[PDB]
Order: sequence, then structure tokens, then C-alpha cells
Amino acid sequence: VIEANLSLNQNQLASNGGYISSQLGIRNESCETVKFKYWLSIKGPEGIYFPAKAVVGVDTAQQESDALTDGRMLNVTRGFWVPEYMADGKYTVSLQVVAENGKVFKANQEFVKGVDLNSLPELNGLTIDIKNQFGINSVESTGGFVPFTVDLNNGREGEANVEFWMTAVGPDGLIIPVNAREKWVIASGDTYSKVRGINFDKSYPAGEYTINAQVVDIVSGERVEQSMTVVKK
Amino acid sequence: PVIEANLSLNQNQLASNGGYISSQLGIRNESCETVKFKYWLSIKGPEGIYFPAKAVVGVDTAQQESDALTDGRMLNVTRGFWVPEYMADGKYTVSLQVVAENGKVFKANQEFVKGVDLNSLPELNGLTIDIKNQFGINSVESTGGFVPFTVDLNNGREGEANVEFWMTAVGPDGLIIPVNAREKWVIASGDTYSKVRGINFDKSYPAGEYTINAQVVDIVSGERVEQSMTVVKK
Repeated sequence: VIEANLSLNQNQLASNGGYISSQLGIRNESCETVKFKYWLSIKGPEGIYFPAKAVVGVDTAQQESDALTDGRMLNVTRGFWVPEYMADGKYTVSLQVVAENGKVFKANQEFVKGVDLNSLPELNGLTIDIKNQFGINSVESTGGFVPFTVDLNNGREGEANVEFWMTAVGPDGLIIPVNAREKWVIASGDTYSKVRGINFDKSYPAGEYTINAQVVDIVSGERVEQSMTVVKK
Repeated sequence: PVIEANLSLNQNQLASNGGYISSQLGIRNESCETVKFKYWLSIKGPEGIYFPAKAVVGVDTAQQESDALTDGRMLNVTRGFWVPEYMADGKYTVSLQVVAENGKVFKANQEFVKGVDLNSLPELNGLTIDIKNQFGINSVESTGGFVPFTVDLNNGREGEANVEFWMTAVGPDGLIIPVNAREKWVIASGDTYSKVRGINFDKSYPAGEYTINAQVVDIVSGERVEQSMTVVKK
């Protein structure tokens, strides 16, 4: 058994990006020595994925393992630049460890670029509040149901013409529909409110599902994404 | 293979203003007994876009209902979807997906493009990105394997290009595995930056589908372009 810990020196960048320093902690909490591989990666808006390592010449390194003995622990510091060209929005930093026996351990932290950390995602005046209703992060292999709350609040002076949908992006290349495409013309000060659930049928493959919601202002053409995780065991 | 899935699109090339795509879905039971399944049509696009083929007038309240085909029987239906102008130009994959009652997953995919040429390399305004699975290796053994990728960025501009480049493998269990560290190159006019980079799939890595994801950025214009390939670890 391994314990992975991740800490970011800062969690909010202005629109022109900046530097983020990470404190990586990998602890072996067992009597036996453990062999493993680890790395640090970033997920972001608009399909951005990138490695935390950046090189001055040509990348030619391999992925090397590590070993920790009884109660022993690894501690490293790694930083990375988030450049201005990257989309404003929410990013997830992921410290990932795969032990020799196939066990996966992950420690994540979020940072934002160009938006307030403690504000709802937003399209001008239109706030987007989409949540895993009861904080259910996994379901049994024999199946389970997970409800999500959806609240699109139009804080604008004018009406908002929006499109909304959700999928579940999972194992084996699956993209399961969770919410069909809906269109709503929402008056100033009004709200689109709704609860939507997905039934994870017993037949669906085990692994990680990213419940991915999308909201578009079809007049401005701007799009906002909200991603949430559910594991089927 | 107990189920055979087929997908056809009525057109594969849209202009930047988007348009409407009609499709034929075929699901055939190749076996001699009844098969129960669920199926749907979904789209994957540039800039992290994913959307279902289905659109509704009001509130969507339905659930994915099951279907069944007796021995030798087949289901044929049609689905259509609008590709709005606001969606990013680039490559899209339409996917017919079937999950049988026993967990078996069958897929049939087709591609369309929006606002770019159908048979042309991905491009950043004169700089072409040619990234390929070198030996057409689509899967590796559970005990491990290695897959090399060729990388070629041709600069057909009049001036020099400043690019940033990297690669990850996006896989099962939320893994995002570094394949190529972030590099910055200056490529002169008429030049081609050429490289080969592979990923070792260690034995310990989880079984399933890995999307090898390459990204290229014109660090002057800020424009980004992606190239995706699939390797399956058995």
C-alpha cells in the first residue's frame, strides 16, 4: 500500500498564466519494499493534457521506477509554467503512481487560470452550477445510480440563449449519453433547474467515468465544460 | 464476435458554418441465440468536445433502454444531428456503441471534418503536423510492449515557426502518462523537424484503451492543434 500526497504552492493564476511549484509526497506504508513508477500530469479545459516535465532540448528520457523500504518515503519538488495561450478555466494536477503489482494511486489538486477559484463557472452573466448531488464517487460492479443537479442562472440584464448536454466518457472508448442536447431561452433573472441521473447498468465496464457537462451560449459561441468523476468497481 | 455494428454518414465534410449529418446504424446478431444490449450514437471532437447524437425539444428524462435481437436478426435505424457553427473546426469521430448484457463492447466509427480538408494533415497556418503510429501497432500484450511514433512538423510558411510540442497517453483509471516532455523548437522556412518517440507500456499498467495524444502550439499565434491515436493494452 502506498500513500501519495500532492500540494501546490499556488492555486490561482491570472489570464497570462504563471509558475506553479508542486510538493510531491510518496510514502510506503507497508513492511515489504515496494517497486513503482510515478509522474505528474495536468488536465485542463478544451481537451488540454500535458506532462509537468519540460525540456530545453529533445526529450529522450524513459520512465524509471523507484523503490521504498519499510515505512520509507520519497519527497520531490516539481514546477511548471502555465503559458498565456492556454484556456482560462479549471485545471487538475495529478500525481500518479503505479505499483509493480498494478495498483494505481493518485493525488490531485486544482488550480484556476483567469477565473475566481471560489466562483461558479460562468458565461458572462450566466452561472453554471452542476454537481454530483450526493457526492457519490463510485458504484458497485452490479450497478448503481448517480444523480446530478443542474442550475443555469441567468444574472444578465438580457435573455440567454443556451445549449446544454452531458455525456459519460469511460473505459473501452465509451461515450455514454447522460443528457441529450437541450436548448433554452432563459429570461433575465430566471433559472433552468433540473436533476439528472445516470444509471450505471451492471453491463457497463469497470473503471473510471468522466461525467462531462457542456453549456454553450449560442449567441456568443462561448462554451463551458464541467467534468466529474465516478468509478465503477 | 456475437454482434456486428455498422455505421455510415451521409457526408464527411462540413464548412466552418457547420451543418447536418444523417447516419445509418446497423446492429446484427451474428450468433444463434438471442442477444440483449444497449446502444447509442455519440460524437467526439476537437477542444475536448463530446456530445450525444440525440437532441430533444424540452427536458431529457429518458433512460438508456435495452433492445434484443433473436438468432440472426438485425436492427437498422437512422439518426441525424446538427453540427453548429460555434463548434471548433477540425476532426470529429462519430461512434456507434453497443454494450451487450454480458459486458461485451462493440463499436463502429466514422470520421467527418469541419472547416478543414478531409484528406489533409492537421495544420497551423502553413505548418503541417504529421504524427503516426510507425509500424501500425494497435495493441500490446498484458505483459508489456513498446510502441514508437514518428513526428514530422513541416514548415511551409515564408517565415520561421515557433512551436511547443508534447505527448501524453490518456488511459484507464484516470492515467495521464507522459510520452513526450514539453519541447520548444524554432523551425525555419522550408524545414521539417523530425523525431521518433515511443512509449513503453509496462506490465503493471492497467489493461484497456490508451489515447496517445500529441499537441502542437504556435507559441506566437497561440493556436493549438491535436493529434490522437489509440493503443489497446490487453
